[PDB]
Amino acid sequence: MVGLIWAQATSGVIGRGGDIPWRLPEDQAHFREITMGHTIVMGRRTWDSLPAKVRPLPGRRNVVLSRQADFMASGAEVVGSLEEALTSPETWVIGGGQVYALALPYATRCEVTEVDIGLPREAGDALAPVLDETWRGETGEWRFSRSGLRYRLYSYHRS
Ligand SMILES: NC(=O)c1ccc[n+]([C@@H]2O[C@H](COP(=O)([O-])OP(=O)(O)OC[C@H]3O[C@@H](n4cnc5c(N)ncnc54)[C@H](OP(=O)(O)O)[C@@H]3O)[C@@H](O)[C@H]2O)c1
Ligand SMILES: O=C(O)CCC(=O)c1ccc2c(c1)OCCCO2
Ligand SMILES: [Co+2]
Repeated sequence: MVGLIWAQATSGVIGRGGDIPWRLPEDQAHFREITMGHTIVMGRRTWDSLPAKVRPLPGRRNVVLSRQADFMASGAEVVGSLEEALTSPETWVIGGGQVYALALPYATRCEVTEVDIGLPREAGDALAPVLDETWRGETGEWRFSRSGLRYRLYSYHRS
C-alpha cells in the first residue's frame, strides 16, 4: 500500500516559499496518526522544511528522495529513486509537490485535507496532484480548526 497525504488550499496550493501558508493542529494530529509506525517518503525540499529538532519524525522510517548521491539526512534514509523506498507494507508519501506527482502511479489512497483558505496560485507554488477518473472519493463534513480556518478530510482510494 502506497498512500499520499497532503493538505491543500481550495486552489490546490500545498506549498509556498519552501513552507506552508497555514497550520492546523488538528491536521498535524491526523497526519501523525495516519503515518505513525510506517515508512514516510518525502522530497529533499520537504526534509529541508522540517526543523532539525523535529527530524526524523518519531516512530517512522523516514526516507528522503534526492538526486544528490552525497546528500546527508541525519536520522533518515536517502534514496535516489522512489522504488527503493517501497519495502514496507504501508508507505505514506508526505510530499511535496514533485514527489506526489512521482508517486501517484504507485498510490491507491490519498488522504487529503482541504483547507478553506482562498489562496490564488502563484509562480513557484507547490501544487496538489491531479486525480484522474480512477480515484473514488469520500468526503467528511466541514470542520472548524482552532486556528480559525475550516477544513475537511477527503479519503480517495482506488484498486
Ligand atoms: N501542504 C502539505 O500537506 C505539504 C506536505 C509536504 C510539503 N509541502 C510543501 O511542498 C513544498 C515542497 O514541495 P517541492 O515540490 O517544492 O519539493 P519536494 O517534492 O518536497 O522535494 C523536491 C526534491 O525531491 C527530489 N526529487 C524530485 N524528483 C526526484 C526523482 N524523480 N528522483 C530523485 N529525487 C527526486 C529532488 O531533490 P534534490 O534536489 O536533493 O535531488 C527535488 O529537488 C514546500 O513548500 C513544503 O512545505 C506541503
Ligand atoms: O507527526 C508528528 O509526529 C507530529 C506532526 C508533524 O510532525 C507533521 C505534521 C504535518 C506535516 C509534517 C509534520 O511534515 C510533513 C510536511 C507537512 O506535513
Ligand atoms: Co497506520
